[PDB]
Amino acid sequence: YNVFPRTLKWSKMNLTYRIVNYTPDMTHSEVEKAFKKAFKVWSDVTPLNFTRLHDGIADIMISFGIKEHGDFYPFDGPSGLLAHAFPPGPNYGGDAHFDDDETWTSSSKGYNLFLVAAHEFGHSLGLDHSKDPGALMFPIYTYTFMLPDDDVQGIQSLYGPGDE
Ligand SMILES: O=C(NO)C1(CS(=O)(=O)c2ccc(Oc3ccc(Cl)cc3)cc2)CCOCC1
Ligand SMILES: [Ca+2]
Ligand SMILES: [Zn+2]
Ligand SMILES: [Zn+2]
Repeated sequence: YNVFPRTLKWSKMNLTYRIVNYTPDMTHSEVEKAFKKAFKVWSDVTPLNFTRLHDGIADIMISFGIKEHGDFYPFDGPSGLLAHAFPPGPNYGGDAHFDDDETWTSSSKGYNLFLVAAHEFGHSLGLDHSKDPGALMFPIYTYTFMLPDDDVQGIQSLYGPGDE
């Protein structure tokens, strides 16, 4: 027999992600690089491994949309909500949605995709918001990068340190 896990977390170390569509604001490669770096933030401190899928069903489906986009959490246009992600689980579990009414960038202008993605992926992996103002999982955007200790402690509580 098996009882459900004590916390929402993936039961495997190898996860896949798929970039369903792209934002008008950046090139495909910029977006792909931002997401790759965002995942590396977490794989670097755990035994987690991320492989990108070009199509099909991935553990973490990533998309850009506006207003009502297929869930109970519609976006709100410019500003306000920037993005949201679902904790580990079936179907939409792990999925991360970014508001395409925001101006996404690979620099300090608008909202840096790498930073917001890194925070959202924390959610996709099982982390909720932290109270520590210096944590990546703090619910308010700040532009900067080294994963704060609070986040390291949180993700390792779920998956372990991996090598080192
Ligand atoms: O946190 C969020 N999504 O994860 C919500 C806030 S949000 O959309 O403004 C948002 C999303 C991502 C953010 O990313 C960062 C958080 C901390 C830092 Cl250093 C950098 C980036 C910061 C703020 C949206 C959904 O409801 C809960 C709050
Ligand atoms: Ca918005
Ligand atoms: Zn959504
Ligand atoms: Zn958040």
